[PDB]
Amino acid sequence: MRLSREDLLERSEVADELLTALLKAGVITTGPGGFFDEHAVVILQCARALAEYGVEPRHLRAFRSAADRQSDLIAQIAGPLVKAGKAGARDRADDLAREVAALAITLHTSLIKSAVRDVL
Amino acid sequence: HMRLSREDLLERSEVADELLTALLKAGVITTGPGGFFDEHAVVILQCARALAEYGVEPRHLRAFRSAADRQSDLIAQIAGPLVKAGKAGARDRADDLAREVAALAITLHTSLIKSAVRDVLH
Ligand SMILES: [Hg+2]
Ligand SMILES: [Hg+2]
Repeated sequence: MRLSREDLLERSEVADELLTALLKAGVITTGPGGFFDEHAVVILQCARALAEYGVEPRHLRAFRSAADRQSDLIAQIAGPLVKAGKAGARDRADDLAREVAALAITLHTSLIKSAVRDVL
Repeated sequence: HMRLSREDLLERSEVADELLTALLKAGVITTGPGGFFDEHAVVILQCARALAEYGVEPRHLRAFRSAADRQSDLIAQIAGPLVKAGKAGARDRADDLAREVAALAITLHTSLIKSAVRDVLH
């Protein structure tokens, strides 16, 4: 959940040089708390395997760019639903925002898979 | 693999024909090159229906399609040249490597977006 740089390296099992390069290119970043999440471990492990096929850290900038733009769109769509959460006795509940976010990601992913299958 | 007629897609997705119409006219969902739908269209249609139920109209999904098409090209630039590099032994098919590579890049991209989204709502 909340991983240090050392934890990230140890769990991803990549070279420190790879991590350093992916941070330098902005491909991976820490969250608002200043630590890494489980997604970072998966990004790092996928980035290592891709580097092995010829993809440099520098080439994954395009993926990060697009993911940030997609996150903005999702925010616009999901952000309004934070206030509609079934809070119960608590003051806040973002569970519907998370549901809309997860549906939009699954939709977007399936579009990619479809288009990639086509072009190949 | 799997080539669905329009009515096969409606039956498997349990989504209304009018919703499919709206998605096709917005350009969010398209048929493959032969005029069939694939298994991914089932998921897309069902996700679009649940999104519509949260007030997100098919036309507001257009941007996910355009983005998906740009990403698909970036993945093809990587994977495309590796088609010819797959082992072609008796127990192999040459498409495998380019598929594995596409699947890594898609997994990478999915994690990036999940990470960017967690942060945009933290
Ligand atoms: Hg991996
Ligand atoms: Hg879905």
